[PDB]
Amino acid sequence: GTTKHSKLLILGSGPAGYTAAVYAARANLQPVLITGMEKGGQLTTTTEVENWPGDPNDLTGPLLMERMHEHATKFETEIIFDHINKVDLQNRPFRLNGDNGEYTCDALIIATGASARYLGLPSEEAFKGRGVSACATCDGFFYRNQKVAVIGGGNTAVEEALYLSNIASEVHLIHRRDGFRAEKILIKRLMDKVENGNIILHTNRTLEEVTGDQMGVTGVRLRDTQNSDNIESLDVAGLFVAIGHSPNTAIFEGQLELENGYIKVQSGIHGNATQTSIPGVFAAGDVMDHIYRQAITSAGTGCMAALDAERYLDGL
Amino acid sequence: GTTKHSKLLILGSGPAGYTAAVYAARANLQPVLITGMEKGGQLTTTTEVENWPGDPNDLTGPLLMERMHEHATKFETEIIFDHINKVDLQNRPFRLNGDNGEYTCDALIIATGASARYLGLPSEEAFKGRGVSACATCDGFFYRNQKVAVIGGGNTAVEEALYLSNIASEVHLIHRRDGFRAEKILIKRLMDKVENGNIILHTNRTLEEVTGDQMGVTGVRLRDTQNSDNIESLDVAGLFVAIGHSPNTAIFEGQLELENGYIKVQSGIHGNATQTSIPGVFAAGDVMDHIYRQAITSAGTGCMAALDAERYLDGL
Ligand SMILES: Cc1cc2nc3c(=O)[nH]c(=O)nc-3n(C[C@H](O)[C@H](O)[C@H](O)COP(=O)(O)OP(=O)(O)OC[C@H]3O[C@@H](n4cnc5c(N)ncnc54)[C@H](O)[C@@H]3O)c2cc1C
Ligand SMILES: Cc1cc2nc3c(=O)[nH]c(=O)nc-3n(C[C@H](O)[C@H](O)[C@H](O)COP(=O)(O)OP(=O)(O)OC[C@H]3O[C@@H](n4cnc5c(N)ncnc54)[C@H](O)[C@@H]3O)c2cc1C
Repeated sequence: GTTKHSKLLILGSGPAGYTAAVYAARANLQPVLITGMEKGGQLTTTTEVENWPGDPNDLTGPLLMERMHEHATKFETEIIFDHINKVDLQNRPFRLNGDNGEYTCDALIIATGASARYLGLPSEEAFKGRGVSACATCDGFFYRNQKVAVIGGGNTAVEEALYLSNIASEVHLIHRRDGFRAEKILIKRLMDKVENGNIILHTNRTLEEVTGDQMGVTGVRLRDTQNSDNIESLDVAGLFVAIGHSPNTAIFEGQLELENGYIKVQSGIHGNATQTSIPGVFAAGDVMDHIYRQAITSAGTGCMAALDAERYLDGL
Repeated sequence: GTTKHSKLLILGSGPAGYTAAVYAARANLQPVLITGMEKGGQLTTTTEVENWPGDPNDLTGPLLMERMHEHATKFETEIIFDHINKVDLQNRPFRLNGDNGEYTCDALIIATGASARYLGLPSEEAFKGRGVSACATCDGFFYRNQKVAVIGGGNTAVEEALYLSNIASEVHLIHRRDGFRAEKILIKRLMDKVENGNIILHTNRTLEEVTGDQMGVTGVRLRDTQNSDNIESLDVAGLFVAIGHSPNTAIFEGQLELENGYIKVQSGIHGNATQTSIPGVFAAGDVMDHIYRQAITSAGTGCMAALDAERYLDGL
């Protein structure tokens, strides 16, 4: 059973992980990065990306990540194809257990992500990348002035609808319940846009199927009500599934301070912003950000973690 | 005298400004961006950039910014060539005074930057981009295993030397004073690396000239001591000028909360992180970051500001 030790170990091969790698590599820290199951993170599950600063045209999640990876390898970053299933961050050096073996480190950067949960329907699965999306901020502008649907029943859903109501010509919010479980402000604003605006509520409804053509989503089928099989079809260009995300932090339960599954970082404006509750352990990307959730913000925090780790490893 | 009004106004055409523009543009906020004197920010004053995530090869500050600008224009961002010389953020809408006219806005994003101050020497000026640099994190790896010099006498200088001492084969810290005015920890660590390490102190010295060849810096000339013209030449591959930066915040004095010239933002992990002391005014990039100072971090905060402004303008 192998036990490998590196000064700096990075977890995750998405934007956050790779950027942390290039900054640590160009800092001469000889970083080791564990890719995780999904090599490339969430971006590999997407098509066109037109909000990455500097790439106005022809970019895709896969292409961006391929470039990220190449950049990381150019600086001799040691890429290990594994996935951590257990850790002990209460002892030095830190110990992480994977499938290919165990790893130890003096400084750790967690960039494991927080992927979105979907409905699990076959039709929905068929339209992913071609109409079905999980991030309004990412694909919303594609549906500028077109009818759009958002399905969910909490803050995440209402937030998506609110953000889409200034971009789409219409926003159809769908939920199985009669009401939405979101914070009072969002509910008031949502109702303002409903009472006299861009939003059309579809409560007590279940998404039976996502329909469309060779180009993308063209409709969505809803049913249910109350003791009646009342069905209604909606013409829609896009479906934003907003039922929630799953921060990859199970392995960290009882080890780090978490907030709704997210790793809590020091944040602030005085340095050591990616620091977790444990001196020497840092977090970047989605796993520690539930507000912006962008590749650029993820790469920014990835950069910060590498620099924080550097200063930490240098006793500063 | 013209008074133009836009829902959202962005100040600065560096990474932070442009990224904020693409995120606001793709948010359908129809942003107006005032470029400032230096169109493109600090990156235009540089050559090779190999720490921008996704661009392992052939990138330059100018090329990155040209791409940033094109991305911003692709989404119909209104670019105005001006520079703000006065503002009033205590009234709504906000009022900013330029040279081409006055501007008003419902939400403002400040991404004015914080450029580095140099020594002002003719030789130094001659070697900028070819040996003389102002950011270790940016150009340090270029001098991996080579002799390097850093000139300054405070935290910024010592920090640069410390960061370079794990990358360069030698680090020559130069200052006109006998000691360094930095925080105790940095001084202890600096002395550890001096007593038994990578750093060679050159106190009570003045940089008389930066010398080099068609490829770059090859040396640096020092003089002074104490009542004696004692001169000493040093073979060095790079000179990092670390005497300080100048946050472009004069116009904001008495208007916003500042910290050593930097605009204080709310920060945190619960959203509205780029918010300044004034509801509706946001800051991104160098002007609000004196720790990382990277294009990627600047673009990240630029992204956040646009999203914070969006949520603000939407009454959330
Ligand atoms: C539909 C959709 C489209 C998108 N397109 C865009 C877009 O246009 N623009 C944009 O800015 N963003 C886009 N995103 C990406 C998104 O913004 C993410 O927030 C971003 O990828 C997060 O980066 P990350 O590095 O933090 O995490 P992730 O990309 O999620 O990567 C996490 C990495 O860590 C690994 N990992 C997980 N658990 C472990 C473990 N235990 N051990 C080791 N490794 C582990 C994973 O395998 C993976 O490599 C899109 C997202 C969605 C939902
Ligand atoms: C020697 C050197 C080399 C560099 N190369 C790299 C590199 O390889 N990698 C990297 O990550 N970073 C590099 N940088 C850039 C640096 O990291 C900066 O921190 C980055 O450019 C900051 O982005 P910004 O958008 O906040 O500000 P800036 O780029 O400084 O831009 C500020 C903008 O706002 C404008 N402005 C200022 N005042 C006003 C006003 N009153 N009204 C209107 N507009 C105004 C300016 O004209 C300018 O357009 C380098 C820096 C230096 C010192």
